[PDB]
Amino acid sequence: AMDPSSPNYDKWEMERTDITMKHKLGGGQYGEVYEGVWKKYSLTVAVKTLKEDMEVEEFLKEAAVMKEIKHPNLVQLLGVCTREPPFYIITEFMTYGNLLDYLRECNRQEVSAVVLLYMATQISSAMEYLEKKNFIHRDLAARNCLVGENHLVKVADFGLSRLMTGDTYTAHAGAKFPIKWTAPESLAYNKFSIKSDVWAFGVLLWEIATYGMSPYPGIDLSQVYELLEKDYRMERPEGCPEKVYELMRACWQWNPSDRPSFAEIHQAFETMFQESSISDEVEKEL
Ligand SMILES: Cc1ccc(NC(=O)c2ccc(CN3CCN(C)CC3)cc2)cc1Nc1nccc(-c2cccnc2)n1
Ligand SMILES: NC(=O)c1cccc(-c2cc(Nc3ccc(OC(F)(F)F)cc3)ncn2)c1
Ligand SMILES: [Cl-]
Repeated sequence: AMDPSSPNYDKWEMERTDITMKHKLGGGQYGEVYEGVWKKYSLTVAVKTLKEDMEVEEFLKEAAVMKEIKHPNLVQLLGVCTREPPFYIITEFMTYGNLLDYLRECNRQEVSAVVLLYMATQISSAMEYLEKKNFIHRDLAARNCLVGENHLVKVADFGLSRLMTGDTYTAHAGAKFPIKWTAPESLAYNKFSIKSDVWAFGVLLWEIATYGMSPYPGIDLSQVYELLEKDYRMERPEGCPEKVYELMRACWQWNPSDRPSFAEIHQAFETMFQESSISDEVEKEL
């Protein structure tokens, strides 16, 4: 099946022995994801596998989806091993790891307002692409983005809901939801769409603007929906330019139809500071 002449050929299928498997990534925070080396390229990779013994079809579904998407700001599929168990999905490795930790740990002279704007812009580009292709993310947040060289940011989906410890994800409607990132219509009506990703993007924008603070700080999960329904929204973070906060507020429109498209959001990021410096706005606000 590995030869192009074969009727069973799949360009994505790679030789398992081409990859040298190292340790589990990030202590175990990603489940069954391992650091790897793709031998012939001397390239470090991330390798997702299945744990011993119905989630097989979900895994294969993920591999199929990843074959359909290609964008500079979406984590890139490099290959799979899905002919026989154990199944692998191989992606590029991103030097600086997840964006949430990166924000919390970064040198702030380096990761200035300009860099933060670039990170937000890149994420909106990935999401504009997903929007165009009629995909939904379903769990957009800083914890699901990666950071590489020169502040490159890629959107990922690590399937965190039943891995992550703590109260980021909590029980809701038979599953685990990240309540503070979840659009109200998703919480209340189980309605997910690109517009519920827009809501989540607004929360992610707030994470960027605060260098990774936890959203709705000090507010009980039990109160989030009621507060949002009564028009409460997180306040503008310290130093946040008004035009950026306006964009956050647009993402958090109660009616999903009133929220901007990711194409509109990306355009806004390109125009917002075309003639003016984000550094100057932050300074003005402070
Ligand atoms: C090894 C692997 C296997 C699969 C995936 N998959 C994805 O990241 C992903 C992204 C977008 C989609 C699109 N999808 C559309 C439909 N909706 C419902 C879900 C999202 C699907 C999968 C990533 C990885 N990469 C990965 N995983 C965990 C950790 C890391 C990692 C950690 C630290 C440094 N560098 C890399 N890297
Ligand atoms: N040391 C300081 O002067 C100080 C104190 C508090 C906040 C900040 C601060 C805020 C800040 N905010 C900020 C920057 C960019 C931004 O746009 C985007 F979200 F990234 F798109 C939205 C908000 N950027 C850089 N520094 C600095
Ligand atoms: Cl989808």
